[PDB]
Amino acid sequence: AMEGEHQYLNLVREILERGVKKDDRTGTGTLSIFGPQMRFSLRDDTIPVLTTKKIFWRGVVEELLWFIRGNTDAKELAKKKIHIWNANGSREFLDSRGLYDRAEGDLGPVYGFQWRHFGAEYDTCSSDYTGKGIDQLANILKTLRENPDDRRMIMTAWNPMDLHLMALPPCHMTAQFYVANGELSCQLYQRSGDVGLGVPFNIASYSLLTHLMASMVGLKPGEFILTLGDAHIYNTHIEVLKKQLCRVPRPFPKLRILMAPEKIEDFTIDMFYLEGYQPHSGNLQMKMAV
Amino acid sequence: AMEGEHQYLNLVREILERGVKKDDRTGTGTLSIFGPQMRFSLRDDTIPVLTTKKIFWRGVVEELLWFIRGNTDAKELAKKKIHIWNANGSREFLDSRGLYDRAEGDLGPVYGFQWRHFGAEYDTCSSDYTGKGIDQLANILKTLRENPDDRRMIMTAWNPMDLHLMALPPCHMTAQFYVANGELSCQLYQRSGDVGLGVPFNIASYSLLTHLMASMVGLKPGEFILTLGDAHIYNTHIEVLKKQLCRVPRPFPKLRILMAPEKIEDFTIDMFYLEGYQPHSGNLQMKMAV
Ligand SMILES: Cc1nc(=O)c2cc(CN(C)c3ccc(C(=O)N[C@@H](CCC(=O)O)C(=O)O)s3)ccc2[nH]1
Ligand SMILES: Cc1nc(=O)c2cc(CN(C)c3ccc(C(=O)N[C@@H](CCC(=O)O)C(=O)O)s3)ccc2[nH]1
Ligand SMILES: *c1cc(=O)[nH]c(=O)n1[C@H]1C[C@H](O)[C@@H](COP(=O)(O)O)O1
Ligand SMILES: *c1cc(=O)[nH]c(=O)n1[C@H]1C[C@H](O)[C@@H](COP(=O)(O)O)O1
Repeated sequence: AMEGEHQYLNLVREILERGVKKDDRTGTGTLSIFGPQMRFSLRDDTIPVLTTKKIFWRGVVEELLWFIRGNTDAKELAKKKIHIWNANGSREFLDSRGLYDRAEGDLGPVYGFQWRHFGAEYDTCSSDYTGKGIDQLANILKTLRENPDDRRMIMTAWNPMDLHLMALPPCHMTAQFYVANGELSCQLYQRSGDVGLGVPFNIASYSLLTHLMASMVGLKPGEFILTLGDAHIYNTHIEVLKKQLCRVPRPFPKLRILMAPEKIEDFTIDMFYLEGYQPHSGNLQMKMAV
Repeated sequence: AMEGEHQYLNLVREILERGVKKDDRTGTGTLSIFGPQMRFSLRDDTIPVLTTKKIFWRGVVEELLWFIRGNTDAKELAKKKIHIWNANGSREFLDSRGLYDRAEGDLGPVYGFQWRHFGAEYDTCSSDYTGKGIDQLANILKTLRENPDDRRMIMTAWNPMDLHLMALPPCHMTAQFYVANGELSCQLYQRSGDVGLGVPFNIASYSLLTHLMASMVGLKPGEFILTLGDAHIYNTHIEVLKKQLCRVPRPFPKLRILMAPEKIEDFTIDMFYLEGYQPHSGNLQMKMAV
C-alpha cells in the first residue's frame, strides 16, 4: 500500500489530514502541503495512468503532442474537442492578464514554446518559430545519445522574462533526465499542483513523454518522479476525493509503442496505444477553479 | 535514526549501497542515484550544519552574502581566504569553457547574478548592474509580505541563454518559497549534488538563506527541503565517507540573528552567529574532482 497508485492516494490523504488552509489566487480556497514527492516505475512498459479515476487519456496525448510541437494556440486543441485550455485563453481571462492585444486562444509563450524555443521573441501563436530560440528538448535527445551521463539534461518552461506574456505561469515547470543501466528516468519539478484535477493528468503526460523519448534514443524507460511545491486540494474537490479514496487500485496500464519517428515532433497518436487500462467505472467530476 | 542529520547520513549509505556506477564529466567516476529528497526542520532556531564533519561555516556565510549581492568575482572570496571558487575561475578552466576574454576569477553570470539580475546582459564581474534585469529575490520578499499564499515564489539561476557564459552551470538551480502558519519554508531543486563535498555546504547555505529571509519579512523559519537530481558520491570520497558514517551525530547548532538590515543584501556576518556548533574534530578531506 505504498507503491504505484498508492503514492497518489496517500498524498490525497496526507493533504486532507494535515494540509493547511490557503486563500489562493482563484478565490476557491485550498488545503495545502509543501514539497511532497511521488515516484512511479515505468519498467515492464508500465505507465501510471490512475485506475481509481478515469483519466482523460486522449487529452493527455494531444496536449503533449501540442507541447512537443511548441504550439501555444488553445484553438488547435479545441478543434479536437480538447477544451482544457479554453478558459485560460478566453477574451475575459486574457484581458484580466493585461493581454488585450492577444487573440482568443493565444496563451502566449507557454510550456512547449519554452521547451523548443526558449528565449525566442513571441509574436502570436500562429507565427513560425522554426529555428528560433533554444531547442532544449532536441538538445536533450542528442545528449542522451552521445553523452547520457551528462548532469545538465534540463528542460524548463520557467522563463522569468516571459512570465508576463503567458496566460498562466507554468505549473509543471522544470524537468531533468537521467540515465543508468540503460534506463531513462525523468524528474519533474512542479511548483503548483491541483491534486484532484491537473496532477493525475500531468503524471500521465510526463510519463508518456519519458516513454516516447526513451524509444527515440535506444533506452528503456526507468522511473518518473514528480516533486511538488504547493501540492493542494481545492475545497470544492474534498468530497469527491474522499470517495476516490475508497477505491482499490487496479494494475496500471502499459504503453505499446509501435514505431518511433525521426524527430520527436513527428510522433502521432497512431504510433502508440494504451494497453490494459481498466479504470473504475464511476466518473468523478472535479470542477476547475477559475 | 531518520530525522535531521540522519537524512544526510542515510543518503550517503543509500548511494553506497544501491548507487549505480556512473562515469562522469570529470573522469573521476561516481556512484549515483536520481531524485532523492531530504528535509530539515528550521524550527527552534535550528540550522542543519553537519556535526559528523566540520563544515566551513565562514565560507558558507561569505559565499551566500556574495550571491545575495549578485557578485560573481571569485577573487573577492579569495581575498577573504575563501578559495572554493578559485579553480573554476582559473585561466585554464575559463579557456576550457571557451571563455577566452574573461579575466581570471570572473565566473560570469552565475548564481546570485541570476537571482538579482535575471536577463541582464553580462559585462564583467566588476560592472554595475543596479536596476538591470529581474530581481527575483526582492520580488519574493515583497510577495512574502503582501501575498504569502502565492504559488510562484521562484528564484532560479537556470537561464538557458546564459549557460555558455558561466564557468559552470548552476548545481543548486531553482528554489521555491512557501508560507504556512507563519513559517517560511524553502525547497531547492539541485540538478547535481556532490554528496561528499558540495551538498553539506549547500544545505547549510540555503538553510541560512531561509533564516535570513524569514527575518526580513516577519516570519519564522519552517523547513528546508533539498530535492536532488543526480545525487552522487565520487569514487575518491568513498573511504572518507565510510569513516564519517561511524561518527555519532550531535544536536544541530542554532542560528541566532542579532539584527535584520533594511535590505537583505546589507546582511553581514556580524548580524548573526552560530550557537552550539560541536562538530567532530578530525578533519575529513574530500578532494574536489576537476
Ligand atoms: C485550477 C486549475 N487546476 C488545474 O489542474 C488546471 C489544469 C489545466 C490544464 N489541464 C492539464 C487540465 C485541465 C483539465 C483536465 C482534465 O483532466 N479534465 C478532465 C476531468 C474534468 C473533471 O473531472 O471535471 C476532462 O475534461 O475530462 S487536465 C489548466 C488550468 C488549471 N487550473
Ligand atoms: C566536483 C565539484 N564538487 C563540488 O561540490 C563543487 C563545489 C563548488 C563550490 N562549493 C560550494 C564548494 C567547494 C568546496 C567546498 C568546501 O566545503 N570545502 C571545504 C572542505 C574541502 C575538503 O574537505 O576537501 C574547505 O575548503 O574547507 S564548498 C565548486 C565546484 C565543485 N565541483
Ligand atoms: C496548472 C496547470 C497544470 O497542468 N497543472 C496544474 O495542476 N495546474 C494547477 C495548479 C494550480 O491549482 C493552478 C495554477 O494556479 P497558480 O498559478 O498556481 O495560482 O492550476
Ligand atoms: C556544483 C557546485 C555546488 O554548489 N554544488 C555541487 O554539489 N556541485 C557539484 C555537483 C557536481 O559534482 C559538480 C558539477 O559538475 P556537473 O556540472 O554536474 O557535471 O559540482
